[PDB]
Amino acid sequence: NKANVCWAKALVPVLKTAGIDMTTEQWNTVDYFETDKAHSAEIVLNQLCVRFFGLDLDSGLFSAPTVPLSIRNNHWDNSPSPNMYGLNKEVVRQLSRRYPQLPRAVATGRVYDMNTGTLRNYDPRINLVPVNRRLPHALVLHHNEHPQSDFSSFVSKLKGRTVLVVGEKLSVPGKMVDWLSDRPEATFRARLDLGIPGDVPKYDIIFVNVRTPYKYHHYQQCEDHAIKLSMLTKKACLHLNPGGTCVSIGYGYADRASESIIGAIARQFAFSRVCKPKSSLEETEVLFVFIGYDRAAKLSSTLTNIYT
Repeated sequence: NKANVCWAKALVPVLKTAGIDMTTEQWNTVDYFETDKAHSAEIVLNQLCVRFFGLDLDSGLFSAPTVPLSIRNNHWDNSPSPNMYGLNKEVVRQLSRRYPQLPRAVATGRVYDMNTGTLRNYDPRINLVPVNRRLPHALVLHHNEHPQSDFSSFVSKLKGRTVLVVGEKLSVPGKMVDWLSDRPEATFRARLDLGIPGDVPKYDIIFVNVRTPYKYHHYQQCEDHAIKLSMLTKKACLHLNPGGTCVSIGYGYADRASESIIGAIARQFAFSRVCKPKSSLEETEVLFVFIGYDRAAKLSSTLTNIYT
């Protein structure tokens, strides 16, 4: 759906409107570029917008109708469509009152360092959080290295007979488990960057056992995970028996894409909860728990309590 190939090529003319010309070395700081995976050009544009200018796309910085970002035949491209992006000079003028060197940054493809108000060359560690965004929940400021969590016990306690585990292998005592992964021993072997295959069956429980590494900040970890929520967790709703359950590893919804994705998933289930079991030691990691698919019968406040 939102992940398609050639997203980096499609972004070249968009980024050029802000003076940005990415080298291979700079593209390699986008994880899916280095590993050659399908991605959303919009999520990547948002990531680069924060890295370069300290503002996310909701600032309007790229809202001019200059270059299309379109999805055609599983590719991102610049074919005509209403979904157009480009440096918006009127927005730059408005922001320059608060950020006086920002017009120079967007003319020359330099980083505007939000900590100093001065220009820098590209480094992904300079601007870690979009200063324009009202975060829906508190973020972890002090992350530590911990052993990986083991969610076998959690899934075993869920109600349901059939389980689809997506991502890394997970045994679930007492249930019948199918495993979707790009590993050779998977039940269904597929590239996970292309999402849950449409021909996968329906299940009582889907557990998205997929993690994203912490590199610079909770915000980075969340935005890097958003595409996985879009291609895996969001597609789980097509693969659930009536009243079924989806559980997914996540990191909250620090970024705009994750917030939209999680909200859309939650509206399809009777109950939505965030849980942090005892085996989950990494400070940013949570489980999103969606109970009662296609049935009727605080998320942000729970995340704030977990992450404060």
